[PDB]
Amino acid sequence: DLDVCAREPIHIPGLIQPYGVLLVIDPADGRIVQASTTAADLLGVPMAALLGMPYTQVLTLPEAQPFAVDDQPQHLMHAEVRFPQRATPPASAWVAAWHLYPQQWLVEMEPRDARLLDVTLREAMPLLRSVERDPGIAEAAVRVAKGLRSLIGFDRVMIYRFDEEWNGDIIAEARKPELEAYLGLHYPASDIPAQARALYLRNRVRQIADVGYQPSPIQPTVHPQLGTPVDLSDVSLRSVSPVHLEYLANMGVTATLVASIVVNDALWGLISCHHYSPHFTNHAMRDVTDAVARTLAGRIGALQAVARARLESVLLTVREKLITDFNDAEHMTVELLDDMAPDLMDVVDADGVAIFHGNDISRHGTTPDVAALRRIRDHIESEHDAVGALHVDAIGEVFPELADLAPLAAGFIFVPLMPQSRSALLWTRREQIQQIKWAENPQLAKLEDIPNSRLSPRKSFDLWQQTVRGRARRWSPLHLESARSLRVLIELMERKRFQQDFTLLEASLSRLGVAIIERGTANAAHRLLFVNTAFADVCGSDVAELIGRELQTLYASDAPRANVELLQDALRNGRAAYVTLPLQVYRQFHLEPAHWLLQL
Ligand SMILES: */C=C\C1=C(C)C(=O)N/C1=C\C1=NC(=C\c2[nH]c(/C=C3/NC(=O)C(C=C)=C3C)c(C)c2CCC(=O)O)/C(CCC(=O)O)=C1C
Repeated sequence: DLDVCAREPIHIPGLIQPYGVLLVIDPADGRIVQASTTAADLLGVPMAALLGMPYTQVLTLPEAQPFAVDDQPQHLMHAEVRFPQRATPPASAWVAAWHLYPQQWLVEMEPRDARLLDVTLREAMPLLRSVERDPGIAEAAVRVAKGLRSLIGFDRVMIYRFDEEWNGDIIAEARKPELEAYLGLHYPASDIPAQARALYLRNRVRQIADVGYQPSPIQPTVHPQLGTPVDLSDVSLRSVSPVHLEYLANMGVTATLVASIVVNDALWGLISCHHYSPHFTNHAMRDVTDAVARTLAGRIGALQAVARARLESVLLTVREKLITDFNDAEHMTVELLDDMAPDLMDVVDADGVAIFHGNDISRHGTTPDVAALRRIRDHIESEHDAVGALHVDAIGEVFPELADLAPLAAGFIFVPLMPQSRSALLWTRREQIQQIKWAENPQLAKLEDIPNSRLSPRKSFDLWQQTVRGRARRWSPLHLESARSLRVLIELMERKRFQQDFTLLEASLSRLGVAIIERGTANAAHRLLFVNTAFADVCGSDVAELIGRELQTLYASDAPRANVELLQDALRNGRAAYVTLPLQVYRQFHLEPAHWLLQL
């Protein structure tokens, strides 16, 4: 309640959802040791008589049987269950699922079907086949929400995406026109506790048939000879926290079906179905919903793989241009930087870029004012894994003097392009509040609170807005690396500008393994000043991906060693080392001396 519920043990509630029946069985004699209150009317045997009876006397299993487990628990899927002690058979056919653990057996039973018609895999396959051919995550998510709304009959279907902090974003939505649109709403991580999140990942599909259900207590409560509560981590009939029930009741929601979106074994988000009237989702439709979630997750991870590859090639194109369009000599490395500005932003997913050249500042995306850009660099200057670049995700938390610049520079990446020079580069990101899709849902601004409520979508949207205030989406170590490797390449080219300029590079490029190595002037390290195509072919990396790299980064192969110190003493003094060692494959390293001429 209020705060303590963040660490509520929602897996041992001692209650179940009354639409089904649960039994706890002793795996050696088959005696029922514990049972839900709903077991007495279903099996037709009084609760007192039932507790201490073998399951074979009260229920019949024509299909799969329970078997003793030793190591990993086994879970038998839902199959036909009959009741021999009933005076009359039940109105609906019942189905049973087994959760077999080494010392305990759990049998959860529910009706085979709803008062609705069953949707099969065959009816779902066009949706599945379509989701697989969708061009974007947004298209795929919208298609699912609409699809799952038609297949299963839900009033609302929403797609959530979790951020790194586990905050939720309603990226897609499908609903009855009359319903309030929550698309574009974000909620804080605290709204779904870590155990709730863990169970959704574990369960795959989780339902709430009737929010206003009368909880069915597990009786006797604690195991008669072990004294432990029933762990319902795998039981789908598991009761829901009275906090969540209060949330849904305020909303008018009477049923929910939540399915996991698991991308690369991790929880990416969820599919949440909300009904405004009771809705039992049978085992067959739950299996279909599961198959729909797997397909959407499959597509996301595919579109996320294509996206990485796209970015990697864009990054390599800006590196290729930085080396080739610098060799013009009479063209500033800050001038072509201004032309590349949209690609510069893409490489680190920046909302804007500011190119510094003394007092001259050139803004490109969504960046603060020139006076605010001056303030940022000037405050950084006065302050004077391993990346040679300053970055922040919340400007006011690190530099409270610049706190008022959080709307357009909540997060930034600062790289001085020569610390000797007043030339630099500032990538910016706006605060998370700025990114709210008001356009995609004009009703969001107009979204009002539930009066008399302790919990609501309005309260949750406010809480999130409060938590992410003055903070940008965090910079990935990937995006962080790209910026340091750009600063390395820019400064290397800016050092190449005044350190022995020659036509020898053009003569070395023409001929066939060949690379020029800069000494580095007793600091940072010895880098690849220039490289040839054959050198990149033997290495495996690209000509622009290899220029700027370290000499130690070449033989990133740990296995050789032996020498290393013999190569380092020729680097630390400026002499020659004709020692052969492998790279990424065994090749000969022929170093010859300000700059070294290496070939392999
Ligand atoms: C003490 C912790 C909790 C607070 C605070 C609270 O508000 N709920 C808490 C506990 C649980 N939440 C669970 C699931 C859940 N909650 C939400 C919250 C929302 N924020 C929004 O803006 C909206 C809608 C616009 C909602 C619905 C959400 C999205 C979820 C995921 C499930 C769903 O979408 O229906 C749970 C798990 C309950 C269970 O047993 O299934 C707990 C315990």
